[PDB]
Amino acid sequence: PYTVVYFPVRGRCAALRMLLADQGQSWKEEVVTVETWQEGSLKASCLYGQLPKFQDGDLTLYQSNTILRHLGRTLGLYGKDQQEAALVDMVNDGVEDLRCKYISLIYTNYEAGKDDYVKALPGQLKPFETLLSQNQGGKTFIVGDQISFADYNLLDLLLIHEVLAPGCLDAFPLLSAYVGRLSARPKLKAFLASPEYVNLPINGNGKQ
Amino acid sequence: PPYTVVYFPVRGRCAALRMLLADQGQSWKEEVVTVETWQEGSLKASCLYGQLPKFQDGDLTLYQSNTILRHLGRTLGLYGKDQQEAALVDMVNDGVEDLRCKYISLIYTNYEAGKDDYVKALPGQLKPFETLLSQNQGGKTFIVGDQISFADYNLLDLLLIHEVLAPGCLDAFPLLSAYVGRLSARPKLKAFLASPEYVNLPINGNGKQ
Ligand SMILES: N[C@@H](CCC(=O)N[C@@H](CS)C(=O)NCC(=O)O)C(=O)O
Ligand SMILES: N[C@@H](CCC(=O)N[C@@H](CS)C(=O)NCC(=O)O)C(=O)O
Ligand SMILES: O=[N+]([O-])c1ccc(SCCCCCCO)c2nonc12
Ligand SMILES: O=[N+]([O-])c1ccc(SCCCCCCO)c2nonc12
Repeated sequence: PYTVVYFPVRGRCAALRMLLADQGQSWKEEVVTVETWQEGSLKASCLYGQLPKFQDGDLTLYQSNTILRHLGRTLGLYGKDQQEAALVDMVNDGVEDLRCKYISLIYTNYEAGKDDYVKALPGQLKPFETLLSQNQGGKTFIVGDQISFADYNLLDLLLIHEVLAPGCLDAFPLLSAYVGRLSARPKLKAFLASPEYVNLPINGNGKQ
Repeated sequence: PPYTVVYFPVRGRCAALRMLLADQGQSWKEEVVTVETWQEGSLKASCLYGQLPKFQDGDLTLYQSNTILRHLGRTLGLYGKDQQEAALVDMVNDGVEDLRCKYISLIYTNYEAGKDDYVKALPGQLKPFETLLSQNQGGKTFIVGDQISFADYNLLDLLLIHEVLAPGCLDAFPLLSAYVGRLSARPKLKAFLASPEYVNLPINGNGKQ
């Protein structure tokens, strides 16, 4: 039914994989090594010359957030109504903004930039704590009282930041509890513990 | 009006959503924030991610330019005819966003030193949208399907600002060129694009374009 085409890294597929696993969906992983990519043929066929590429039957998609939104739309993980859908997008766009900064650090400026990045991190995380505080005291999900694709993306963002800056959630009780709660969902817990996840590096350059 | 746009006195990340509203004949209010007012700090501190645009739809307050686009897309029926088309609309918009981020980085962080390399790389960055047009009714309608979507307005803005940056950049892309001409000629949009409301704002906030 579903196929994920990507490099052997967590990266921009981590959240959509968590979503699929937690939702009890089956999918095929099509692994593309850097050597295979460097040949050029698959890259030339990709819409924006990049991975992930995703297949849902005869539908082929590119763009990690398009894949998330598609799964959210088709699986009912996109809020209860239009108002919640907009809030879901607002969270996801915020997650994407911080992910872009994280990626820039990892791949272009790790040694020289890490200190300033970590110093700035609390101010980058506080909006998500605020979002939780304004939704049922943070006891459920990031938007409303059902899970959305933005929860999986935010969860991944938080997990990778815990590796980059251990203790970065200690000042944020709602985010800390939210990470624990979501990570304990049975199917997700099983996936996060699986070698499929654990034995992939977070990024492609050995930095985290 | 039920809609309010809160932004700096520039086109920037509100240009597409304004084009959308104008072309759809929807009324809205502009609340202008000067750099002076912004530097005071109170509005900024109240913004979810410390940034503008801020958007109000009745008592619904939104941040994030693409969130605003998607919201208006949903509520005004500019988000495809079915679930498959909606995904394709997202795929276009995400591509537009990726290039817009590169454009913004050039404008604000590296204009003089980076422009030549950027313009050299531009055809490769525009080609995917030409490809999308070529695979949809010979490029004679919209970017996805046979009705306009929020992605059309965002793509259109992206193309317009790149024509200012790199005049003639669409000479290599007949479908994109015709597409810009066609959408820009839509009566309400044409009127808006010619109006002081649009013309008298700079594209960006630093005087570069
Ligand atoms: N906006 C894209 C970015 C994807 C991207 O940056 N792809 C990287 C891997 S995560 C890639 O394919 N790099 C190989 C290349 O550019 O040649 C998304 O969200 O999917
Ligand atoms: N991801 C945001 C980016 C918004 C953004 O970069 N805002 C700029 C203006 S376009 C800003 O508010 N800068 C002022 C500041 O950061 O203090 C969006 O798409 O709305
Ligand atoms: O999000 N990324 O920028 C990103 C994700 C995953 C990877 S894994 C390896 C991909 C292949 C290398 C790039 C093409 O020679 C990245 N390598 O460089 N940037 C990467
Ligand atoms: O998309 N942008 O990076 C962007 C948009 C609009 C503007 S307009 C002026 C905003 C005020 C900047 C704050 C100065 O203390 C930008 N100025 O710097 N980056 C800007």
